[PDB]
Amino acid sequence: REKHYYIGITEAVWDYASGSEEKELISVDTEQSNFYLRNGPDRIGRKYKKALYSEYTDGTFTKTIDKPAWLGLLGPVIKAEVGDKVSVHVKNFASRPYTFHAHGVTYTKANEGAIYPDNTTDFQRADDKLFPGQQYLYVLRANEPSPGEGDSNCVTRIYHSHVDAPKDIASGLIGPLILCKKGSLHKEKEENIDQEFVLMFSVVDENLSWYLEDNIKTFCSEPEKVDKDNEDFQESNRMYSINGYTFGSLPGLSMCAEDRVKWYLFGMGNEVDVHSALFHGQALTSKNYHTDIINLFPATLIDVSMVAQNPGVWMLSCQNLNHLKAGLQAFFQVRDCNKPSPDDDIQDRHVRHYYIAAEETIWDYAPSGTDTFTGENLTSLGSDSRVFFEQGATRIGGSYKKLVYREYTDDSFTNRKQRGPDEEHLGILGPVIWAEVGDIIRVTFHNKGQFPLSIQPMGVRFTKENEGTYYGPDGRSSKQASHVAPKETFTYEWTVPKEMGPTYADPVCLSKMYYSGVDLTKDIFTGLIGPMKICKKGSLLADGRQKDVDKEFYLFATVFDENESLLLDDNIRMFTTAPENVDKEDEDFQESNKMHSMNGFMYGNLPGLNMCLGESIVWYLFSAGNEADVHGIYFSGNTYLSKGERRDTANLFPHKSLTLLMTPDTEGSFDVECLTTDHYTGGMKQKYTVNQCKGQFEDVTLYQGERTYYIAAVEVEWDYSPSRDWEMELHHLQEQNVSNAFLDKEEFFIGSKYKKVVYREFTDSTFREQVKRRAEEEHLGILGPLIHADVGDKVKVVFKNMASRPYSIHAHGVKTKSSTVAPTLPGEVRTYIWQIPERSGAGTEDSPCIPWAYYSTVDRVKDLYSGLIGPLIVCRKSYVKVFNPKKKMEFSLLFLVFDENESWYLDDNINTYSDHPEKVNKDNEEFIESNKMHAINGKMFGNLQGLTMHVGDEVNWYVMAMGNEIDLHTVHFHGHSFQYKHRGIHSSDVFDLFPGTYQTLEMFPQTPGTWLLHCHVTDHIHAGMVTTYTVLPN
Ligand SMILES: *[C@@H]1O[C@H](CO)[C@@H](O)[C@H](O)[C@H]1NC(C)=O
Ligand SMILES: [Ca+2]
Ligand SMILES: [Cu+2]
Ligand SMILES: [Cu+2]
Ligand SMILES: [Cu+2]
Ligand SMILES: [Cu+2]
Ligand SMILES: [Cu+2]
Ligand SMILES: [Cu+2]
Ligand SMILES: [Cu+2]
Ligand SMILES: [Cu+2]
Ligand SMILES: [Cu+2]
Ligand code: NA
Ligand code: NA
Repeated sequence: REKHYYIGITEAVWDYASGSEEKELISVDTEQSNFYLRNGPDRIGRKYKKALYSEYTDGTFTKTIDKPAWLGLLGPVIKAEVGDKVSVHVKNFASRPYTFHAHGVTYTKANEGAIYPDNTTDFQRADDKLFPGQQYLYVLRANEPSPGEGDSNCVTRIYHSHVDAPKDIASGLIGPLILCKKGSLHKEKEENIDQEFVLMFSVVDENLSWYLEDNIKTFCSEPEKVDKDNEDFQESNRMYSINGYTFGSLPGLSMCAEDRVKWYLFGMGNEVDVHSALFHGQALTSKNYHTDIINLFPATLIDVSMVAQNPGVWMLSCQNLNHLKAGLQAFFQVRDCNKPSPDDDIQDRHVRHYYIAAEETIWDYAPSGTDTFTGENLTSLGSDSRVFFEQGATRIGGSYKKLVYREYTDDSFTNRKQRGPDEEHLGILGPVIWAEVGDIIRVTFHNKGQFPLSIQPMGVRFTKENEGTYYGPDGRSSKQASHVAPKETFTYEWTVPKEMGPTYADPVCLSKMYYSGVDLTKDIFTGLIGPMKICKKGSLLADGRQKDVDKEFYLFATVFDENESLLLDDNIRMFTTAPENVDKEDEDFQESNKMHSMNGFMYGNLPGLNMCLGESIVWYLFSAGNEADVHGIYFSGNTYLSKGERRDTANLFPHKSLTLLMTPDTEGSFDVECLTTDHYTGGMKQKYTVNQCKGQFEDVTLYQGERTYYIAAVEVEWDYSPSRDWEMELHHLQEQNVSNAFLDKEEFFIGSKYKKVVYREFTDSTFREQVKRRAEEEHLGILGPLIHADVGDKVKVVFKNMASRPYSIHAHGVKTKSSTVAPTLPGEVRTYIWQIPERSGAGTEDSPCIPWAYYSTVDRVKDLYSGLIGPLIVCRKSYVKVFNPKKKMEFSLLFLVFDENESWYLDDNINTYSDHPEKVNKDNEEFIESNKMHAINGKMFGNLQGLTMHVGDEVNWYVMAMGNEIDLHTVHFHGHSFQYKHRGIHSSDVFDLFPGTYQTLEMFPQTPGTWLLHCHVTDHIHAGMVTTYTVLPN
């Protein structure tokens, strides 16, 4: 079915906050909104000149088709069904060159609308740059896997300009393309769906817009003291918005109770774009799983479905606490249209009544005064721990006055419900609030602190009179529920209707949470946080434990920002010997109050994660905070299942929660730790213990095949950019000069070459011949050799350390005989034995082959960054049936900012490479930045080669991330979409990666060309995390 859209690009002034306040917002005052919104001498305000896409009736562009009010600054909605040919007539009426570039969809090289080194010429680069007054017809076909069999009828894709994509997007050229299964549309709207909304969550950065200078000229009434480097000024140009509406100003999100709604969501921007969308008071699903928070990163694409309930005005907010207080909030309205309630139904409903007080403790984040992993004193000189535990003149130390939720037996708040051995691990968390689907939950909350507080659940149903957070206008008079003053008591009633419970496909119990909502951005960090567990009807025993489960554990990961605590002033007075001298604004004082922790515990002090070999364990993980809260919680020694996928590292973000199923199969003391580099260093690491508890057999676990690999750690000179031709050509084509902070030696920087240590394969146990890398492995770059294994194998890794200090080799996923990994000393060879049982391979919904990172354990952080990293691929044991071949291609991609500041080889590289090493200050911020190498397989700006395939190939891409808080990587392939999970049931062209995320993506190349492959985060594209792959004709 052939379709036509006419879309025009025009400059026009956008108003980020048409609506004012008026509005009563979560955790925002006049000051905070003025910061971003108010015009001044040095400040632009809320109106910016932007370039926007608009829809026209005709190839003449003589009249507009009106955008829906809620679309805001997004371009008009394009819809396509599988098999449609879509012609997008685009004309540019702005003052600089621009394009139209589509994600969901198949285009030839002449129809891509993106400029980069691709060996194309003339008849083919006309799409890539549309000057002022130029016009182009973009021919798109909905011919990839499009939406998968496990995807919704309609899914979210995007389009945007791609001259310099990040700057063009920031300028305002972004819109939605909704891609649907044949033929789910009627009159351009999905059948049996009452409402379709599209929302972009973005920190729209007007410092990056092309129109920044134009906007300084127009709105700054004195264009003098404005240093554009000024941090406070840059920040005032960051508009924390949905569809370009800030501070509750998004209009037109209305619907009726019982409406079947689709929300098409995406994130856009840079590293600060860690979003956590909450639709307050509503019940959401995605891919037939219950969702409570929707996380969105740059170019994250997702769609969710909901049936609107509970007539009223409801908040849509980002729960990234930094974003929330910068105005990222909107309202939507659910009207009572007298549509019929499917009035249910439920028998033997129970009341779960809890008695909970907020009260003061002195919370010690590490009672032993040591890092339990190393035995070291936390305040020992030169240690990383000392930053946080040092106590003296302007330094609080390891113990803080906190406010904490605590369970009592009754309404007199006299006798604690004492915390069992099962609940010792809870630590700082309040008691678990649990319920089954159908139940009523009552919570009698008594405030014994000096600040007003509340209880706000995430993921149960409350009437407006029971809501824990205040905002409006939404027709509420009484503040009682949202403001429980210092000696008052309030009894909350919430309910648990089935839409708020697990779906068919979900686990038995969902992890959720509750917290104080009087001021969310301070209260949680004050300590007012606890777990909630919501379960299928009939699944719990009388005490709340799940039926076929031996133990249940709750892990809350966060950077506890004591600077944000309500009690920061009491603590300054109580704990510093010189409170008058404390400057709260000092960066180093701030850092010292950031306690990187798990349940309030740090550096191995978390007690009570103890269990027996073979027991059935459920882990409920969750987090809260801001963009610093990107967590990869790694359980060494065991894997878990979740939604039929096997992993050993769970990614968390603000307000995210997960349920993981584990049956531990080896005795010992293991690490549960955050892999995120800064967090591990900062103390976010703990022990869990698996004990025998009886006996009994000597030797019973799975080995059949044996494979042996000879691998060494070799010191090597590594070049992140051995050519600069790709980079320079990209820039010629964009018409931009621009310097490079990472590669330009300047006066005294290192450049692109660094001494690193890397894993390399050898032919036998003599280690006299390095394996010569084939053409199909050229792409590996810094990665170690592919280690392949089948379920049931034993893998012998014979490891030689040919480098200058101790290192090791260990894999995620894999089973070993003990919890300790032996170091290999320089010149020593050591055999490591990796068992590959069923639990180290695909879960029932994984593709047949799954990737696991292997890495060194001696110093997790510094060994990674020094260069030791590689892919272990584990495949399901080969079926007995197969008659003929197929022709399978494998590529492994590692998205990582190599921080050469943390390399063991930094001093050698200072002395070897800078023209004047005397001049080098390691604490200088510009030098630090020069050594952050933003790469794919340790190569930048198109130097990653060997990604070559043919039309009709079957390709597995094994994508991986590791690293720091900042290593959020959203992997986008131009020219093809991919699929994942068993049988390629899900489809996309952006895959979200974080430290410890590993995934098989299947691709079926069909359009020839040379295609861009890049992370979609602004900072990372600009810094070089980009290459191409080439699809040749059959
Ligand atoms: C750590 O070191 C200091 C000595 O500067 C000492 O006062 C402190 O008690 C030590 N603590 C532990 C738990 O070893
Ligand atoms: Ca082109
Ligand atoms: Cu894109
Ligand atoms: Cu956000
Ligand atoms: Cu929920
Ligand atoms: Cu973390
Ligand atoms: Cu940190
Ligand atoms: Cu990235
Ligand atoms: Cu693209
Ligand atoms: Cu791109
Ligand atoms: Cu960067
Ligand atoms: Na200015
Ligand atoms: Na502003």
